[PDB]
Amino acid sequence: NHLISGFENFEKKINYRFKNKAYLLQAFTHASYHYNTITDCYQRLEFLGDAILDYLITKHLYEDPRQHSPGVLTDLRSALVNNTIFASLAVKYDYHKYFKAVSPELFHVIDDFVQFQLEKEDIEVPKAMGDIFESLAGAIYMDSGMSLETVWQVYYPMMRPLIEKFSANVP
Amino acid sequence: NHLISGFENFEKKINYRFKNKAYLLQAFTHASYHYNTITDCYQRLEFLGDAILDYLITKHLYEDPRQHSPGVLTDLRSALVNNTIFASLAVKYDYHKYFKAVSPELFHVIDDFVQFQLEKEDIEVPKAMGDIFESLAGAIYMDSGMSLETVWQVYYPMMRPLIEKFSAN
Ligand SMILES: [Mg+2]
Ligand SMILES: [Mg+2]
Ligand SMILES: [Mg+2]
Ligand SMILES: [Mg+2]
Repeated sequence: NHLISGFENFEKKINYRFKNKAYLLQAFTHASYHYNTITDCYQRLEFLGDAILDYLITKHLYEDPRQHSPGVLTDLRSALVNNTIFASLAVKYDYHKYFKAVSPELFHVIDDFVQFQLEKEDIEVPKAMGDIFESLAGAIYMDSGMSLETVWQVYYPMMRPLIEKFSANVP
Repeated sequence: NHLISGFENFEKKINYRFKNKAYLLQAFTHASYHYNTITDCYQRLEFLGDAILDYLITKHLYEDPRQHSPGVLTDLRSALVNNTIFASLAVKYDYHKYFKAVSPELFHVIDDFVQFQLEKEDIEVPKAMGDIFESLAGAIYMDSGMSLETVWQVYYPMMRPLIEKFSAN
Protein backbone atom coordinates (compact mmCIF):
# COMPACT_ATOMS: atom_id res chain seq x y z
CA ASN A 1 0.00 0.00 0.00
CA HIS A 2 0.20 3.67 -0.09
CA LEU A 3 -3.54 3.70 -0.77
CA ILE A 4 -4.97 5.61 2.20
CA SER A 5 -1.99 7.86 2.75
CA GLY A 6 -2.93 11.53 3.14
CA PHE A 7 -6.66 11.02 3.62
CA GLU A 8 -6.47 12.69 7.11
CA ASN A 9 -6.02 16.02 5.37
CA PHE A 10 -9.25 15.61 3.44
CA GLU A 11 -11.10 14.54 6.60
CA LYS A 12 -9.96 17.78 8.16
CA LYS A 13 -11.13 19.92 5.26
CA ILE A 14 -14.76 18.47 5.31
CA ASN A 15 -14.71 17.98 9.02
CA TYR A 16 -15.52 14.33 9.12
CA ARG A 17 -13.40 11.42 10.33
CA PHE A 18 -14.11 7.97 8.87
CA LYS A 19 -14.41 4.96 11.15
CA ASN A 20 -13.78 2.61 8.25
CA LYS A 21 -11.35 4.25 5.83
CA ALA A 22 -12.17 1.66 3.21
CA TYR A 23 -15.40 3.67 2.46
CA LEU A 24 -13.35 6.82 1.89
CA LEU A 25 -10.88 4.98 -0.32
CA GLN A 26 -13.74 3.44 -2.36
CA ALA A 27 -15.34 6.90 -2.75
CA PHE A 28 -12.23 8.35 -4.38
CA THR A 29 -11.34 5.35 -6.57
CA HIS A 30 -12.01 5.82 -10.29
CA ALA A 31 -12.72 2.77 -12.46
CA SER A 32 -9.27 3.27 -14.12
CA TYR A 33 -7.34 3.03 -10.81
CA HIS A 34 -6.30 -0.62 -11.07
CA TYR A 35 -3.74 -0.17 -8.31
CA ASN A 36 -6.60 -0.35 -5.77
CA THR A 37 -7.10 -4.03 -5.46
CA ILE A 38 -8.80 -3.85 -2.05
CA THR A 39 -12.10 -2.01 -2.83
CA ASP A 40 -14.39 -1.53 -5.78
CA CYS A 41 -14.43 1.78 -7.63
CA TYR A 42 -16.77 4.60 -6.51
CA GLN A 43 -19.71 3.80 -8.77
CA ARG A 44 -21.88 1.94 -6.31
CA LEU A 45 -21.49 4.61 -3.69
CA GLU A 46 -22.16 7.32 -6.30
CA PHE A 47 -25.48 5.56 -7.09
CA LEU A 48 -26.40 5.76 -3.43
CA GLY A 49 -25.11 9.26 -2.69
CA ASP A 50 -26.94 10.63 -5.72
CA ALA A 51 -30.33 9.80 -4.17
CA ILE A 52 -29.20 10.79 -0.71
CA LEU A 53 -28.27 14.30 -1.85
CA ASP A 54 -31.47 14.62 -3.95
CA TYR A 55 -33.51 13.82 -0.85
CA LEU A 56 -31.58 16.09 1.52
CA ILE A 57 -31.65 19.06 -0.85
CA THR A 58 -35.33 18.47 -1.65
CA LYS A 59 -36.19 18.36 2.01
CA HIS A 60 -34.23 21.53 2.74
CA LEU A 61 -35.96 23.41 -0.08
CA TYR A 62 -39.39 22.16 0.96
CA GLU A 63 -38.80 23.30 4.55
CA ASP A 64 -37.27 26.74 3.71
CA PRO A 65 -39.40 29.47 5.41
CA ARG A 66 -39.34 31.54 2.20
CA GLN A 67 -42.15 29.04 1.22
CA HIS A 68 -41.21 28.55 -2.44
CA SER A 69 -44.07 27.75 -4.82
CA PRO A 70 -43.81 24.40 -6.74
CA GLY A 71 -42.34 25.83 -9.97
CA VAL A 72 -39.64 27.53 -7.92
CA LEU A 73 -38.96 24.34 -5.83
CA THR A 74 -38.44 22.50 -9.08
CA ASP A 75 -36.15 25.14 -10.59
CA LEU A 76 -34.08 25.41 -7.42
CA ARG A 77 -33.70 21.63 -7.22
CA SER A 78 -32.60 21.44 -10.87
CA ALA A 79 -30.04 24.15 -10.24
CA LEU A 80 -28.64 22.60 -7.00
CA VAL A 81 -28.70 18.91 -8.00
CA ASN A 82 -26.81 18.58 -11.21
CA ASN A 83 -23.38 17.25 -12.17
CA THR A 84 -22.02 20.72 -12.93
CA ILE A 85 -22.66 22.29 -9.58
CA PHE A 86 -21.58 19.09 -7.77
CA ALA A 87 -18.25 19.23 -9.70
CA SER A 88 -17.78 22.86 -8.89
CA LEU A 89 -18.27 22.15 -5.22
CA ALA A 90 -15.98 19.07 -5.25
CA VAL A 91 -13.14 21.16 -6.71
CA LYS A 92 -13.85 23.99 -4.31
CA TYR A 93 -13.38 21.55 -1.43
CA ASP A 94 -10.25 19.94 -2.93
CA TYR A 95 -11.81 16.57 -3.81
CA HIS A 96 -9.62 16.49 -6.92
CA LYS A 97 -6.49 16.24 -4.71
CA TYR A 98 -7.57 12.85 -3.31
CA PHE A 99 -9.16 11.43 -6.42
CA LYS A 100 -7.38 8.29 -7.65
CA ALA A 101 -7.19 7.54 -11.32
CA VAL A 102 -4.84 6.62 -14.16
CA SER A 103 -5.97 8.90 -16.96
CA PRO A 104 -4.10 11.66 -18.83
CA GLU A 105 -7.50 12.67 -20.37
CA LEU A 106 -9.13 13.19 -16.94
CA PHE A 107 -6.07 15.02 -15.77
CA HIS A 108 -6.53 17.53 -18.60
CA VAL A 109 -10.24 18.14 -18.14
CA ILE A 110 -9.93 18.38 -14.39
CA ASP A 111 -6.96 20.71 -14.51
CA ASP A 112 -8.64 23.16 -16.98
CA PHE A 113 -11.87 23.07 -14.93
CA VAL A 114 -10.11 23.68 -11.68
CA GLN A 115 -8.26 26.70 -13.11
CA PHE A 116 -11.37 28.14 -14.68
CA GLN A 117 -13.31 27.81 -11.40
CA LEU A 118 -10.60 29.68 -9.44
CA GLU A 119 -10.82 32.70 -11.79
CA LYS A 120 -14.61 32.55 -10.98
CA GLU A 121 -20.08 27.81 -20.69
CA ASP A 122 -17.81 25.91 -23.18
CA ILE A 123 -15.30 24.75 -20.50
CA GLU A 124 -15.74 20.98 -20.33
CA VAL A 125 -17.08 19.92 -16.96
CA PRO A 126 -15.32 16.84 -15.59
CA LYS A 127 -18.25 14.57 -14.78
CA ALA A 128 -16.06 12.53 -12.38
CA MET A 129 -15.77 15.42 -9.98
CA GLY A 130 -19.55 15.57 -9.63
CA ASP A 131 -19.60 11.82 -9.25
CA ILE A 132 -17.26 11.89 -6.28
CA PHE A 133 -19.28 14.60 -4.66
CA GLU A 134 -22.04 11.98 -4.76
CA SER A 135 -19.83 8.96 -3.87
CA LEU A 136 -18.46 10.63 -0.78
CA ALA A 137 -21.97 11.34 0.46
CA GLY A 138 -22.66 7.64 0.01
CA ALA A 139 -19.44 6.75 1.82
CA ILE A 140 -20.28 8.98 4.80
CA TYR A 141 -23.77 7.53 4.87
CA MET A 142 -22.42 4.00 4.98
CA ASP A 143 -19.62 4.84 7.47
CA SER A 144 -21.99 6.46 9.94
CA GLY A 145 -24.43 3.48 10.11
CA MET A 146 -26.71 4.85 7.31
CA SER A 147 -27.21 8.24 8.92
CA LEU A 148 -28.78 10.91 6.68
CA GLU A 149 -28.29 13.45 9.42
CA THR A 150 -24.49 12.85 9.43
CA VAL A 151 -24.34 13.27 5.70
CA TRP A 152 -26.20 16.58 5.94
CA GLN A 153 -23.97 17.79 8.82
CA VAL A 154 -21.04 17.44 6.42
CA TYR A 155 -22.69 18.48 3.14
CA TYR A 156 -24.92 21.45 4.18
CA PRO A 157 -21.90 23.74 4.96
CA MET A 158 -20.52 23.08 1.51
CA MET A 159 -23.81 23.74 -0.25
CA ARG A 160 -25.18 26.59 1.89
CA PRO A 161 -23.70 29.47 -0.17
CA LEU A 162 -25.15 28.25 -3.46
CA ILE A 163 -28.43 27.34 -1.73
CA GLU A 164 -28.68 30.91 -0.35
CA LYS A 165 -27.57 32.55 -3.52
CA PHE A 166 -30.03 30.61 -5.69
CA SER A 167 -32.92 30.82 -3.23
CA ALA A 168 -32.68 34.63 -3.25
CA ASN A 169 -32.29 34.83 -7.15
CA VAL A 170 -33.41 31.54 -8.89
CA PRO A 171 -31.41 30.79 -12.14
CA ASN B 1 -66.21 16.97 5.20
CA HIS B 2 -67.79 16.80 1.74
CA LEU B 3 -64.13 16.85 0.52
CA ILE B 4 -62.84 13.71 2.23
CA SER B 5 -65.96 11.63 1.74
CA GLY B 6 -65.08 8.01 1.18
CA PHE B 7 -61.33 8.39 1.84
CA GLU B 8 -61.64 5.69 4.54
CA ASN B 9 -61.85 3.07 1.77
CA PHE B 10 -58.55 4.27 0.26
CA GLU B 11 -56.94 4.13 3.65
CA LYS B 12 -57.96 0.48 3.86
CA LYS B 13 -56.73 -0.33 0.36
CA ILE B 14 -53.19 0.94 1.20
CA ASN B 15 -53.26 0.00 4.85
CA TYR B 16 -52.49 3.40 6.34
CA ARG B 17 -54.83 5.53 8.38
CA PHE B 18 -54.03 9.23 8.30
CA LYS B 19 -53.67 11.03 11.62
CA ASN B 20 -54.60 14.22 9.74
CA LYS B 21 -56.68 13.59 6.64
CA ALA B 22 -55.74 17.06 5.29
CA TYR B 23 -52.48 15.55 3.94
CA LEU B 24 -54.44 12.82 2.18
CA LEU B 25 -56.79 15.41 0.74
CA GLN B 26 -53.89 17.63 -0.42
CA ALA B 27 -52.16 14.63 -2.05
CA PHE B 28 -55.25 14.01 -4.19
CA THR B 29 -56.05 17.65 -5.00
CA HIS B 30 -55.14 18.71 -8.48
CA ALA B 31 -54.43 22.38 -9.14
CA SER B 32 -57.70 22.60 -11.13
CA TYR B 33 -59.86 21.52 -8.17
CA HIS B 34 -61.16 24.89 -7.17
CA TYR B 35 -63.68 23.43 -4.69
CA ASN B 36 -60.91 22.76 -2.18
CA THR B 37 -60.03 26.07 -0.55
CA ILE B 38 -58.67 24.62 2.66
CA THR B 39 -55.46 22.88 1.51
CA ASP B 40 -52.93 23.52 -1.20
CA CYS B 41 -52.89 21.26 -4.32
CA TYR B 42 -50.58 18.22 -4.47
CA GLN B 43 -47.57 19.79 -6.17
CA ARG B 44 -45.53 20.61 -3.06
CA LEU B 45 -46.15 17.10 -1.70
CA GLU B 46 -45.25 15.60 -5.10
CA PHE B 47 -41.89 17.53 -4.95
CA LEU B 48 -41.10 15.95 -1.66
CA GLY B 49 -42.42 12.47 -2.46
CA ASP B 50 -40.45 12.23 -5.66
CA ALA B 51 -37.09 12.47 -3.80
CA ILE B 52 -38.38 10.27 -0.96
CA LEU B 53 -39.16 7.41 -3.35
CA ASP B 54 -35.91 7.79 -5.24
CA TYR B 55 -34.04 7.49 -1.95
CA LEU B 56 -36.04 4.48 -0.69
CA ILE B 57 -35.82 2.61 -3.97
CA THR B 58 -32.11 3.45 -4.40
CA LYS B 59 -31.38 2.25 -0.87
CA HIS B 60 -33.36 -0.98 -1.42
CA LEU B 61 -31.54 -1.66 -4.65
CA TYR B 62 -28.11 -0.96 -3.16
CA GLU B 63 -28.79 -3.23 -0.17
CA ASP B 64 -29.99 -6.16 -2.22
CA PRO B 65 -27.69 -9.17 -1.49
CA ARG B 66 -27.11 -9.83 -5.23
CA GLN B 67 -24.72 -6.89 -5.09
CA HIS B 68 -25.90 -5.55 -8.40
CA SER B 69 -23.25 -3.90 -10.47
CA PRO B 70 -23.43 -0.07 -10.95
CA GLY B 71 -24.72 -0.61 -14.49
CA VAL B 72 -27.48 -2.86 -13.20
CA LEU B 73 -28.37 -0.59 -10.27
CA THR B 74 -28.73 2.28 -12.70
CA ASP B 75 -30.92 0.30 -15.15
CA LEU B 76 -33.16 -1.03 -12.34
CA ARG B 77 -33.59 2.41 -10.83
CA SER B 78 -34.60 3.88 -14.23
CA ALA B 79 -37.05 1.06 -14.76
CA LEU B 80 -38.57 1.54 -11.30
CA VAL B 81 -38.56 5.35 -10.83
CA ASN B 82 -40.35 6.70 -13.82
CA ASN B 83 -43.66 8.38 -14.29
CA THR B 84 -45.08 5.50 -16.29
CA ILE B 85 -44.48 2.79 -13.71
CA PHE B 86 -45.70 5.12 -10.98
CA ALA B 87 -48.91 5.81 -12.96
CA SER B 88 -49.45 2.04 -13.45
CA LEU B 89 -49.07 1.43 -9.71
CA ALA B 90 -51.29 4.36 -8.73
CA VAL B 91 -54.08 2.97 -10.95
CA LYS B 92 -53.52 -0.62 -9.69
CA TYR B 93 -54.13 0.69 -6.19
CA ASP B 94 -57.21 2.78 -7.09
CA TYR B 95 -55.61 6.24 -6.61
CA HIS B 96 -57.64 7.38 -9.60
CA LYS B 97 -60.90 6.78 -7.72
CA TYR B 98 -59.98 9.45 -5.18
CA PHE B 99 -58.26 12.00 -7.48
CA LYS B 100 -59.90 15.42 -7.39
CA ALA B 101 -59.70 17.56 -10.50
CA VAL B 102 -61.82 19.61 -12.91
CA SER B 103 -60.66 18.59 -16.36
CA PRO B 104 -62.45 16.35 -18.88
CA GLU B 105 -59.26 15.83 -20.86
CA LEU B 106 -57.44 14.53 -17.77
CA PHE B 107 -60.21 12.18 -16.81
CA HIS B 108 -60.51 10.96 -20.39
CA VAL B 109 -56.80 10.15 -20.46
CA ILE B 110 -57.04 8.44 -17.03
CA ASP B 111 -60.13 6.38 -18.11
CA ASP B 112 -58.38 5.15 -21.29
CA PHE B 113 -55.23 4.29 -19.34
CA VAL B 114 -57.12 2.44 -16.65
CA GLN B 115 -58.93 0.43 -19.37
CA PHE B 116 -55.67 -0.30 -21.22
CA GLN B 117 -54.15 -1.62 -18.01
CA LEU B 118 -57.13 -3.93 -17.40
CA GLU B 119 -56.77 -5.24 -20.96
CA LYS B 120 -53.12 -6.09 -19.99
CA GLU B 121 -46.57 1.48 -26.53
CA ASP B 122 -49.52 3.46 -28.04
CA ILE B 123 -51.55 4.65 -25.00
CA GLU B 124 -51.18 8.12 -23.47
CA VAL B 125 -49.89 7.83 -19.91
CA PRO B 126 -51.65 10.20 -17.46
CA LYS B 127 -48.76 11.97 -15.81
CA ALA B 128 -50.93 13.09 -12.95
CA MET B 129 -51.31 9.49 -11.75
CA GLY B 130 -47.53 9.19 -11.42
CA ASP B 131 -47.57 12.57 -9.72
CA ILE B 132 -50.01 11.41 -7.09
CA PHE B 133 -48.06 8.21 -6.45
CA GLU B 134 -45.35 10.72 -5.45
CA SER B 135 -47.63 13.15 -3.61
CA LEU B 136 -49.13 10.48 -1.37
CA ALA B 137 -45.68 9.41 -0.31
CA GLY B 138 -45.01 13.02 0.57
CA ALA B 139 -48.33 13.09 2.43
CA ILE B 140 -47.59 9.98 4.51
CA TYR B 141 -44.18 11.47 5.29
CA MET B 142 -45.70 14.63 6.60
CA ASP B 143 -48.53 12.92 8.44
CA SER B 144 -46.18 10.54 10.24
CA GLY B 145 -43.79 13.26 11.49
CA MET B 146 -41.33 13.06 8.57
CA SER B 147 -40.85 9.29 8.89
CA LEU B 148 -39.13 7.60 5.93
CA GLU B 149 -39.76 4.17 7.53
CA THR B 150 -43.55 4.74 7.61
CA VAL B 151 -43.54 5.69 3.93
CA TRP B 152 -41.68 2.55 3.04
CA GLN B 153 -44.00 0.32 5.21
CA VAL B 154 -46.78 1.50 2.91
CA TYR B 155 -44.97 1.76 -0.38
CA TYR B 156 -42.72 -1.33 -0.36
CA PRO B 157 -45.73 -3.73 -0.63
CA MET B 158 -46.98 -1.86 -3.70
CA MET B 159 -43.62 -1.87 -5.40
CA ARG B 160 -42.25 -5.28 -4.39
CA PRO B 161 -43.79 -7.22 -7.32
CA LEU B 162 -42.09 -5.03 -9.89
CA ILE B 163 -38.87 -4.74 -7.91
CA GLU B 164 -38.64 -8.58 -7.70
CA LYS B 165 -39.57 -9.06 -11.33
CA PHE B 166 -37.12 -6.54 -12.82
CA SER B 167 -34.43 -7.68 -10.44
CA ALA B 168 -34.62 -11.27 -11.82
CA ASN B 169 -34.28 -9.96 -15.40
MG1 LIG C 1 -30.66 11.75 -8.57
MG1 LIG D 1 -23.36 10.73 -10.88
MG1 LIG E 1 -36.66 12.47 -8.43
MG1 LIG F 1 -43.76 14.10 -10.60
